[PDB]
Amino acid sequence: LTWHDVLAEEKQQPYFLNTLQTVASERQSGVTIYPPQKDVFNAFRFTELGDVKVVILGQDPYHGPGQAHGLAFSVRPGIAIPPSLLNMYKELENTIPGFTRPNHGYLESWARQGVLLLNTVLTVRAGQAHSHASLGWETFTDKVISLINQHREGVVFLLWGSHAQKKGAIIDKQRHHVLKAPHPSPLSAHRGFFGCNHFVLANQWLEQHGETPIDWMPVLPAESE
Repeated sequence: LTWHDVLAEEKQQPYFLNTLQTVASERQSGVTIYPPQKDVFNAFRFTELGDVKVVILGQDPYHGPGQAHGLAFSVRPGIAIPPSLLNMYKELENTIPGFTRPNHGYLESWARQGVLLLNTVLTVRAGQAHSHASLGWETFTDKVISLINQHREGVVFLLWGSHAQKKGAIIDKQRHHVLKAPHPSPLSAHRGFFGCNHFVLANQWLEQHGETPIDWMPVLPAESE
């Protein structure tokens, strides 16, 4: 089963298609929407349903130019690393042996290892956090989490912040592995994100069940001649 297999019906529902209509309208009404339409579903492009190993929930896409490109917490090459991602990198440096501060914030290489970087809201108006929160995206990502819970086995969920925690509140804690911490945002990171030991902990779960660990040092696409 692929994502389209299990979401094809869901994507024919009016809530979902009305959501896309609204986005498509706002893009043509003098408002910039992030990320670009071709990137909205990049988390699904880069880690297929059967490849999901670790799910990390974000909430809103980043709302500045060059930041959002369809992966929770990630930014494009050449963009400054946002404070939430810098705090994640700090926890990584304090816990993953050999890890050092990346010089970029691009996390595609996580996604390609089975890390589903899923924002619960998949678009946003430029400069206006949460501006599409009351469209249909939360409904859609509810269904996505529900399908991973049902169709997959042994997934680690990293739930950061009250919003993400609620969002995954009914995941099967037997068949899957749920880890909670406050959010890596500067407003909450010292309240429990630091010391959470989620990157190591996820890897040990994976290893325990015979799966390979995530290489958490993210890498940029290379150059060709």
